[PDB]
Amino acid sequence: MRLEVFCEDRLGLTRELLDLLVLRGIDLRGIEIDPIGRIYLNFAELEFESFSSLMAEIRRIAGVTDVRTVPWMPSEREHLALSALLEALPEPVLSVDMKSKVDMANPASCQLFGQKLDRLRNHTAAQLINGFNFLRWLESEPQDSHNEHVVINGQNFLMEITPVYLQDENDQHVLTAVVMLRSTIRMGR
Amino acid sequence: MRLEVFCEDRLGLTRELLDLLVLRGIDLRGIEIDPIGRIYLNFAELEFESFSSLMAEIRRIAGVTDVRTVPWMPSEREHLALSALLEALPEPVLSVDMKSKVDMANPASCQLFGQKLDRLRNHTAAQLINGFNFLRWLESEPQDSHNEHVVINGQNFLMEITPVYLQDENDQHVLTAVVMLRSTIRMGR
Repeated sequence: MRLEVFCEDRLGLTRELLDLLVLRGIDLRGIEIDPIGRIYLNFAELEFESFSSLMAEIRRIAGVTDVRTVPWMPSEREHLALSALLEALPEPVLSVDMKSKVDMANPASCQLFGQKLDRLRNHTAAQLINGFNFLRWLESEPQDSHNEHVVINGQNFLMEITPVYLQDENDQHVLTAVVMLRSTIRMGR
Repeated sequence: MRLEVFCEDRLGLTRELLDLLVLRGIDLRGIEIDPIGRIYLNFAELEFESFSSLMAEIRRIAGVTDVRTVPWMPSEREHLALSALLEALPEPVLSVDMKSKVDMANPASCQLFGQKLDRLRNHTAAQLINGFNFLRWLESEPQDSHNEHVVINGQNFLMEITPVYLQDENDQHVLTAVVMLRSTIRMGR
């Protein structure tokens, strides 16, 4: 949850806000400040009730002119736009580290394997996809991308695998051979 | 200027740290807390003599076990790791906003359209790719992905454009018709 607090230029206002979060059982994840007169607050979802009296309570603080909920902290905005677009990808995307452990994985990567992100992230890559040697490839210090054909839950896909940053690991896409043929026909004069 | 402060889990530390910076007149922009027990500070540039005094006084706050400058906030490390996935993707990827203006684009895209990313961002999608009404499709309130065969600089592509989030634009993926056949031909062995 992200709050934006509008306030005048007053001594001690930021402290009195953090005290208030502490009094109320709320553990702070982030606070950002705009010199113009805005304070953003990051903490875990409140239930609706604790939420509304808190807003009211923040508005009573000396120097606060207004509060609202906002979709992101200034710090989150761009990396959330990046995540959104990668999560939107209609087919499986997912990244792995140097130990080939799954890191980033999109919704389709989850639905195909039939599991939520946090279990899926517990896997190395060869545990999820039969037929390829991830760790020996990532050991290979790779230049180019790799294309392999794989079957996953009895389904034909093409898997492409590309190194990431020096070698901080790799990311890879999967495309259904069946979806490709249906979709290259999405032209029929 | 960014610091990382390691600290024991003691009541009042974060706020005492905030009081310190308020009092030294430090132009604090951001704090991020690491669920472990690490606090990151982002503030405007200090002269060297003050940065030093600051870091010295911080290391003497009770319960602080260390302080060090760091190149990035966690949010910024996250942004970097997501930019790196996007930029590694072998084939063109871009996103566009609700006016179909280009927001992000990977190097594969910069290379295709022959423009550095800065300039790519000046263009609507229909200024870069013929044979698709991007803006019209955006105003359709699309739910589903769309595939279109497009020709870009005389090279044939299958184009999949997908809607992003609570409609904020779209993700575009272009795959060469020819690399696909080559890959599905290789898949035969």
